[PDB]
Amino acid sequence: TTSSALKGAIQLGITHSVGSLSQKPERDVLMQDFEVVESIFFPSQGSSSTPGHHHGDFKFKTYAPIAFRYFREMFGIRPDDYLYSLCNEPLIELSNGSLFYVSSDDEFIIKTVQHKEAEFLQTLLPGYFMNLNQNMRTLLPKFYGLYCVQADGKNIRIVVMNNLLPRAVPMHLKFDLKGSTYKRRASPKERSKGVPTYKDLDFMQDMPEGILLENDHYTALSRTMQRDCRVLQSFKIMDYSLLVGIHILHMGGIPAFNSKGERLLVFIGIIDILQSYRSVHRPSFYADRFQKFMCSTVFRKS
Amino acid sequence: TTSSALKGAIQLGITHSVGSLSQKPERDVLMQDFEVVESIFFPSQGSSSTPGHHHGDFKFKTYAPIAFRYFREMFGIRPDDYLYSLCNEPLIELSNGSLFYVSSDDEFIIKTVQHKEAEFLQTLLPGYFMNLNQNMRTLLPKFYGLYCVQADGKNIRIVVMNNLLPRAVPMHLKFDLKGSTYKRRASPKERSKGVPTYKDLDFMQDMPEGILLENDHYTALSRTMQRDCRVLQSFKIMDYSLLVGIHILHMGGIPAFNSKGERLLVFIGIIDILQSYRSVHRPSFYADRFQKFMCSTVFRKS
Ligand SMILES: Nc1ncnc2c1ncn2[C@@H]1O[C@H](COP(=O)(O)OP(=O)(O)NP(=O)(O)O)[C@@H](O)[C@H]1O
Ligand SMILES: Nc1ncnc2c1ncn2[C@@H]1O[C@H](COP(=O)(O)OP(=O)(O)NP(=O)(O)O)[C@@H](O)[C@H]1O
Ligand SMILES: [Mn+2]
Ligand SMILES: [Mn+2]
Ligand SMILES: [Mn+2]
Ligand SMILES: [Mn+2]
Repeated sequence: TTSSALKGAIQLGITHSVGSLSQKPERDVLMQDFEVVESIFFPSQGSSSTPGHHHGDFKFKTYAPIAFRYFREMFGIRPDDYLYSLCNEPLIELSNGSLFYVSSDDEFIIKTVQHKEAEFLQTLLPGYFMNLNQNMRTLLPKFYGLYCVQADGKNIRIVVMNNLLPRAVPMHLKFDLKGSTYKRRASPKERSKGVPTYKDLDFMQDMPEGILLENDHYTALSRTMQRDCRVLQSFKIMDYSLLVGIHILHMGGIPAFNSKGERLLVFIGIIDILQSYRSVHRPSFYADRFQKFMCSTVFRKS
Repeated sequence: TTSSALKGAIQLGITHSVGSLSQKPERDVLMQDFEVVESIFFPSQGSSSTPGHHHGDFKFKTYAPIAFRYFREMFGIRPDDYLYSLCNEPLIELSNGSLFYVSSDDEFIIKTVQHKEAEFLQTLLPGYFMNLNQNMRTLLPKFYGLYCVQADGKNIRIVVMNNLLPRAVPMHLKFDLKGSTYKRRASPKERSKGVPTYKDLDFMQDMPEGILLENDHYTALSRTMQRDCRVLQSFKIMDYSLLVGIHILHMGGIPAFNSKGERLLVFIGIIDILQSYRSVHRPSFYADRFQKFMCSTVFRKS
């Protein structure tokens, strides 16, 4: 596998990409900043600029840098913290089209992306920025960066973002949910796992009484969802899932009560947000369903 | 004059336009919201919808409504306060291409606009929004609304915004400044006025020692300028002026000390921001000059 071959390009690349930035001084982000893409050549020899290596000659494309500085900033991600947990610490792979890696400290996920998807996102940024500065408590992904790598002719685009479910809290039940049902059962292979990543039906069978929620916690979530859904819909986006991580216990997550009655810290966040039909009311449709489901069935009041 | 003929269309129009909105419920603003433009027919009879009148049949175009709701909101402009001081209180005209009106309470200015200009601005919005949510203390105009009126075939576009120099503080000296000089003297006609609106040279002759500024006040202004200039520049914008209103005294404005030495509350804000070359470095040029001027010559430290 060209796996650890790539794992390198990333860590060498970012590190240079970000150290690069911390020279250039702070300045508000501008509509222009979004469309930019800065590339950097990595000779296996190494220039007096691009040095080190023994890995596999590649270019390292960095995307909309000033924006992702801004976003990190706004998501409170100190760069050395970023650079560190991300570049000086082996990226551990992951089974789940779409290859996921993880920070050695379970902080950060990396996805790859269909070039269609990167390009979409490039466009999304402004829309993101807006939401971000308005629903401070939105559920959408926290995109810390977008970058691409060149394996000879082959091109790999990737996005770095918040692992929603850090090891730090041991999650008991884990559902990926959609408000849909066809194939929405966790395949056999998946269920042979510790805490496995279930799905709509699994949740419907295994939990039909609900996730109970102290009135005012339900509310926030609900509106906050309905806001995200209104955004997402606006970009003709589909296939998004609410990833939920329930934790029975006997400080980052949401409080809840059980079918039985244990106190619960629950963790959630919408994902898989880059496939957009960029029919006319279809995305509108998939948003209301997601809503009515999560807000009526998955979570419920008192 | 079709003046008071127009003064009506505005006050009848907005009022309907805004009352209209306060039905539709709150929701975050979205990239789409900017491009929208809602029109409303005003028969001199009046529908059961558009009623009243005896003034002159017209349509009332409203621009990017949800954004200007959002902006007002963010500039802290309660609508009834808006609607009131603006619609239920005679708009007083003003001598100064470009017709200015004023709120009966000196809160709000109205300009007209070259359709080129409206169209530019329509595009600017996103860029505005960004700046706005980052330089909270920016100097750019506070655009409370954009609207247009139809006089038969004739079309009038207008923008409502913050009077920078309310009667509430009596301004002694008043300069419109640019960091340029050709014709930058206040014409004779102008000087025959109470406090008149001077200009670069007038300021250079009448005040050459400066406007003195307690270190940390100078700083903010300076960066805040340099931010605005970096925005403005990005939109290939030109002819903008820093409007200054100095007030000798013996709570909204800036503190300062004199050539002599009186305490001073100074009021400022960049204007005339809609003419953009939308040469290649020219706007960049006009920004640095504006900067170096206001920051070296017009204001200076200690
Ligand atoms: N931010 C995240 N935090 C934790 N786990 C994640 C995150 N993103 C993805 N995953 C895991 O990977 C699964 C989702 O992959 P997904 O993001 O839906 O990409 P995909 O490959 O397009 N799958 P599909 O829904 O068929 O399109 C989830 O069920 C999670 O368990
Ligand atoms: N927000 C404001 N507050 C107070 N006065 C204003 C404001 N905007 C404009 N004015 C007054 O009107 C003058 C500027 O008109 P301006 O906005 O420059 O439009 P213009 O008609 O394009 N003039 P020009 O600079 O030749 O293009 C200023 O010197 C002010 O005295
Ligand atoms: Mn998915
Ligand atoms: Mn997907
Ligand atoms: Mn001007
Ligand atoms: Mn002008």
